[PDB]
Amino acid sequence: NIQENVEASKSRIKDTDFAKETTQLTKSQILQQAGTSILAQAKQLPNSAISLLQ
Amino acid sequence: NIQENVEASKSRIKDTDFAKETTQLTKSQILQQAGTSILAQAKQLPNSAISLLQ
Repeated sequence: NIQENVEASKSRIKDTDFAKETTQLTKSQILQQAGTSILAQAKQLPNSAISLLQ
Repeated sequence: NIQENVEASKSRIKDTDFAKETTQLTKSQILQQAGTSILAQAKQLPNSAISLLQ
């Protein structure tokens, strides 16, 4: 019984809430994709204009 | 006569009344089957849920 309780507490502390972790994974994936898209846009938008006006 | 009485007492203390013991045996068999079923249900789905969450 004590081993059962100890393992339950250890899971409470150290184990991973796969629901929360998968949600975080998807959020991080979308954040990285948005960052890459923004970087791709802002690589050309604020530089190629200088060449264009000439 | 004394031996008859002592044998009756010894049977009371030691021998088993097959009704109670067979009832207990059937109850324990049912408990074992129920525990096996609950373990089988509690073995696959609780851990397989996270794989579908992936």
